[PDB]
Amino acid sequence: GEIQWVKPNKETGRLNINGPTRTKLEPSVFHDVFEGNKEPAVLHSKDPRLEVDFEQALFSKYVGNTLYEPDEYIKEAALHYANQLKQLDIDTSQMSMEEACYGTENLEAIDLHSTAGYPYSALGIKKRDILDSTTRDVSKMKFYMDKYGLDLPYSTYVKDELRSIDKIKKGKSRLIEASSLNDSVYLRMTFGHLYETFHANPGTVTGSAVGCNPDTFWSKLPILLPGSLFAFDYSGYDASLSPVWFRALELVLREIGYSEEAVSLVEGINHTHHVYRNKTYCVLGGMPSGMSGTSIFNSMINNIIIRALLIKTFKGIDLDELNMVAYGDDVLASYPFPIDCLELARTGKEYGLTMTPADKSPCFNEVNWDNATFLKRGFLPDEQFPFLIHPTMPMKEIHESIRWTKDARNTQDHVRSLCLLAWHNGKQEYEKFVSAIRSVPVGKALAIPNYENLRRNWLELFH
RNA sequence: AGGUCUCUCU
RNA sequence: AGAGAGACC
Ligand SMILES: [Zn+2]
Repeated sequence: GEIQWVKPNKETGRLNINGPTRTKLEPSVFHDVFEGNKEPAVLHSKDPRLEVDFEQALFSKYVGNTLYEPDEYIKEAALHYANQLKQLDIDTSQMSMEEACYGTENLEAIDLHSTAGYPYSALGIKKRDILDSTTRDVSKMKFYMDKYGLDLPYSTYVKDELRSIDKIKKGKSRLIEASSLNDSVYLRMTFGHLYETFHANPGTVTGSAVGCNPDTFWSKLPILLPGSLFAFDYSGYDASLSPVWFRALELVLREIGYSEEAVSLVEGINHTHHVYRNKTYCVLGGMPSGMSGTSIFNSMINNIIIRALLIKTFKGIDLDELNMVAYGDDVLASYPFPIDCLELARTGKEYGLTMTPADKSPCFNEVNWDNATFLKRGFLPDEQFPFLIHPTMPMKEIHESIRWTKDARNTQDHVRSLCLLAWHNGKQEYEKFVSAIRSVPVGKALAIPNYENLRRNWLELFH
């Protein structure tokens, strides 16, 4: 991704997009009970903790673009993945606006508390005044579609969330690039059936884990991913995508039978305009963060990427022996023989991709079931039933979460959610967690799940 | 203040 | 179905 220009909103004629300036996160009653280093992300250029210019840091993620058109390896990768997708029989026909607005079995209805985007946010029109769940009304929608059209700018807001200390010093807050309601609708109409298919079929046919539930999906993954594992991390995956990967996405969509009218929506993703505060800017390459379908297209692109990297890096790769699942940039993959990611990362650099070892060290060490992580969780076989696999979230990350709150009124829900994550680490660690919670008066006031009930509820998911 | 999953409350 | 929360990407 690369920013092509920046202009004042007077010159472009766009309405200003202002976002909140102060965090909703304050220390919780557990802030001193548990260790942690994270704090709310810098949200304002005048944050005292900054040690860099804020807006420079905000847009450094756009590292540039290298390739613009597919080479042989990317072509073969794209075609191999699309062929794999054929066995899913995706309905490449346009989904209805009513289905696209109000939802189906495998596609959530448009969230009515998520923003409407440009220009609706600026001119006060609310999503509640245009869509009605009881009515399944597309009347006003069709109007505002005709009124404001498509290819509207994405509205840029900084994300209010915890971040590590180095990321606060360095200004590295994350951005939400919220699509406009009209483009959500058009994208959900064009690809909603594909979204349905992916959501219902997390695994190694889609190559996607969007829609997975880790409590149950973890037990499938060692069977879906036989052989030797490989994985690695990206730095700034979304922002580092060169336009070649959106060309490659077009290859995939066409080969599984999408119309050229549908395939043509991809250039509107590759080339996007954003309003942040009082400025407009153009972005060439790079996936927009808050687009309808961001995770699914990131995940498909990743399937193209891993295949290409394999067949360009090594001789004799049989892509039919690759197994992988991606959630956006996060990837876990396997192959009958070990894969050297040091060499994959070298090839990745040529494509404009920055790939680093999965263990966060400087060396690409072996990835096995005992150290692999996906969606930040490890893999722990149950002591009683070793075919059942616990997704294990590090207590360190749960410790960081519980030290802060956005509304202390829901302390109960917050602690319960963390408990549903924490018990997978075992009885002793869980009871150490609960004891620490209860060492504090608000802690003795909470209904806290008992470990044996958690375990039994999880076992029952498999019967 | 984008999605996915999970939980909670009418 | 209506309101909320948390985690992850
Ligand atoms: Zn432009």
